[PDB]
Amino acid sequence: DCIKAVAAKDGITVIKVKSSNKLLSWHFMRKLFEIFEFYQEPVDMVATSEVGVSLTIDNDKNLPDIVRALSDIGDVTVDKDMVIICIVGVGFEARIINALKGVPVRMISYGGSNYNVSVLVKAEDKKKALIALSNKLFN
Amino acid sequence: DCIKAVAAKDGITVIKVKSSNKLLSWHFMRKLFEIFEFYQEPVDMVATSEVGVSLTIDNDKNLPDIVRALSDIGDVTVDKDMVIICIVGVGFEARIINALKGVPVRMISYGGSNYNVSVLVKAEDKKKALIALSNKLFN
Repeated sequence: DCIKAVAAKDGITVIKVKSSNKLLSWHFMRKLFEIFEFYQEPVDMVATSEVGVSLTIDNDKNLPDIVRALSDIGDVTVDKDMVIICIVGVGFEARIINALKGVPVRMISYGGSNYNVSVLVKAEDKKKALIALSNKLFN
Repeated sequence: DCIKAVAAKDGITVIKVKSSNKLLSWHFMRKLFEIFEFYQEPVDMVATSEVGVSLTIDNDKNLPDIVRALSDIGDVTVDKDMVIICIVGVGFEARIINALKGVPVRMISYGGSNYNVSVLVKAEDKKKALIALSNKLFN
């Protein structure tokens, strides 16, 4: 398809869980996603590390019960009022990310099933980020 | 800590699973990680999308049984002989990613628990990618 697009999704919460040292990563990741399953929460973005993982939820109705449950498998921190921006396009993804050079970015994900690049920013940086991505994607 | 580092991990396999339309994402993600738990496989990088997810394993001993099991919850494709590169450092991550402008990249992940940027490339592009990242990170 011959499509270029920029999309923003507001009202996002990011959750960071640093796994307990006691837990083997493969058990930790299953337990983690099982907690999100229980509360029927879709996750738009995920990024793992050696230490732990950050992921998003699109509503906070169940947030306290989710943090409570997660606090059993790791140390949990939360940042509210975030925004997911999705950019739909030979290094393309590098050029797009490079347009965000001047804006703080909390997460980046590329390689799921598409050529879409996903980025998470604070609400206060949404406009700056969208303007830079629109100018680059559509020039 | 006042540390800059570049690290490469060889012998990686990437698995792409496009979820069955029948399945709600939150159930799909738990089932998925539960299959990796059964086979005790750690996952260094993950990237989700609307359609489905891509993830890595560091050995292929259990690969056929994993694809077999996953084929029940989605359409599965696999690419072997990959390499994970980790770069440890106000837009820093954008500048680092921008050094890969000329190299094909299969995945990018940033935001797990660190300021580390993770990238997945084919074995044939390891040297080019490492040279570009070392020059940028260490100049």
